[PDB]
Amino acid sequence: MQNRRFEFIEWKLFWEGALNRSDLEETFEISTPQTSIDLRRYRELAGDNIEYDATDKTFKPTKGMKPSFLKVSADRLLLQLRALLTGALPRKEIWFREMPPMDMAPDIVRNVDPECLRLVLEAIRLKRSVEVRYQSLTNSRVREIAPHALAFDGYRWHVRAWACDRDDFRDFVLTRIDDIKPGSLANYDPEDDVEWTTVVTLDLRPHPGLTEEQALAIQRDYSMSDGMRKIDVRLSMAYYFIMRMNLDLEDLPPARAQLSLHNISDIRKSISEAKSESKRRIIARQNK
Amino acid sequence: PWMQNRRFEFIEWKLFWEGALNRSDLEETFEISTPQTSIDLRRYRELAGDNIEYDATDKTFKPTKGMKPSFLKVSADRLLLQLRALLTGALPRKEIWFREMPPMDMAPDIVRNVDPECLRLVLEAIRLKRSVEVRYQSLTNSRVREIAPHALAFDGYRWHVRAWACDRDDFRDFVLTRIDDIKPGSLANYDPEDDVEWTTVVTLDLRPHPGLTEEQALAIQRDYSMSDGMRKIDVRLSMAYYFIMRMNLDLEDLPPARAQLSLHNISDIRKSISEAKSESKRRIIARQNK
Repeated sequence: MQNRRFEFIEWKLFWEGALNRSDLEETFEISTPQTSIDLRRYRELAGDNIEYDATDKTFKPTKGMKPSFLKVSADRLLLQLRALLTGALPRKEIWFREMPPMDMAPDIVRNVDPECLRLVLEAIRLKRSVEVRYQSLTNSRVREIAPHALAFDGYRWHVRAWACDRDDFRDFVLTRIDDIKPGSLANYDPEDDVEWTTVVTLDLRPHPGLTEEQALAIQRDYSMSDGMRKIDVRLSMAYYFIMRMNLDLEDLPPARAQLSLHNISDIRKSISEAKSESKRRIIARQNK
Repeated sequence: PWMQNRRFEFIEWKLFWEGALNRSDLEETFEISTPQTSIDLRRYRELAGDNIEYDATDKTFKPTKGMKPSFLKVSADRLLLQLRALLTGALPRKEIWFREMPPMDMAPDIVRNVDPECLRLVLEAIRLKRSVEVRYQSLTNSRVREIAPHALAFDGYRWHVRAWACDRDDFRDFVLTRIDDIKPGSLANYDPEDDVEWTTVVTLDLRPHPGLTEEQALAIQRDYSMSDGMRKIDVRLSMAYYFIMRMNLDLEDLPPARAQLSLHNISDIRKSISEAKSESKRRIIARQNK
């Protein structure tokens, strides 16, 4: 608990440049005696990481500040702000005294039914089916499915499931389930979903039609080393990532793609192999 | 106490989302003694009724009838969003009340590796309303520049700073990862309220792409919770550009199944963008004459 108060001290010193005793009392429900104890024990242990400005009556970081308790990370903080903007993280867990002005891109899909999600979660947990009326892109029909995982593509949640009427694994968009009922026992093993369990590396590069000035900017945004960034992804998610990034669209102007997927052919081939390998495992299990 | 009410929402959350509650769940999650647990289970049954039963086999309490949360505002959207916060590491596992996590995954965030010192100087410039001179690789050239940050914006993939461009005499977005050198500047004479593209919110009128079949259109209407065949979403004009590009609503030759959506008022949004940009520049000039 006290170490958390020292990371807080250092968080205030690093990102906000100043610390009051009242910051600790208000954020951690500690007494002013305890606050004086923590600053002293902190000063004893971090040395001249902290200084007292008698003018502002605040504690300030020294020029030599080396965090000793706090692992400083911009990506963790920026990620933490997003959790606040979506309401997933309450304001009390964000240590800013003053929040920076900010916004994010609205999430469009929402309004998931709790009972739908409850029944889906029960089926996953119990390794059971559910009967669903599912609106696909090709038809509405009643189907029995056995959920095994949840996947978020960046916009929508889908359930990864055994399709009981097809003896294969497929994705079902949660918002496209229009009626849901508890089902029966499905005989399947999730280890047979080779498209789910296989991880592949995406080979992302600047779009070959970019100029050096364009290519240098793209390399910096996506932290490329040696002109590329490798990203491991499940084959099931690689599809969503490829389509979402329009890496399937070959005729796009260079400035909109920014990226190319150098190994897109192997990924497409691997998806086809995963579906075929899955079928072989399914049949071999059903025959045992 | 409000302390206890948090324990009753927890009871109801476990009964609802997991279908079972152990005695150890209250003791482990809230560090309470077995006597206190007996009080809480008793007062819950007294307030929620005997809508619950104890299974000696699983060592769990299970609901008997149909769950009627009285303390917990059940929300799937809150939970799934909370799961997203876990997958990104912004929320620790200890704050998620699942005993066993469902199997899950998400699309990787590619941008990362922001310099912490860069963000510190950016955050300081925003807070003190000062400029910083920055070396920025834009899409058109790399150059050293003075910028006066006023807000941060996340487009869905990358973080950018919305800033006064002290030289271009306009407000613009700067990709955080494209700032390669940064130094503290002075106080800049600018008003964040002059960035009418930041301050203007517009409603996007999103509809299914008209080339979808009815069956395709019905699925798209369901995925994006359209009402009356449309979806309205409020967005800043500055952010509307990124939203349009992210959703490919600018690309007319895309197959309907890849677009899924169309933006019915795209011309008006484009009009609204141009008027705000021109008016912002005019407002800038009235200050520049002072």
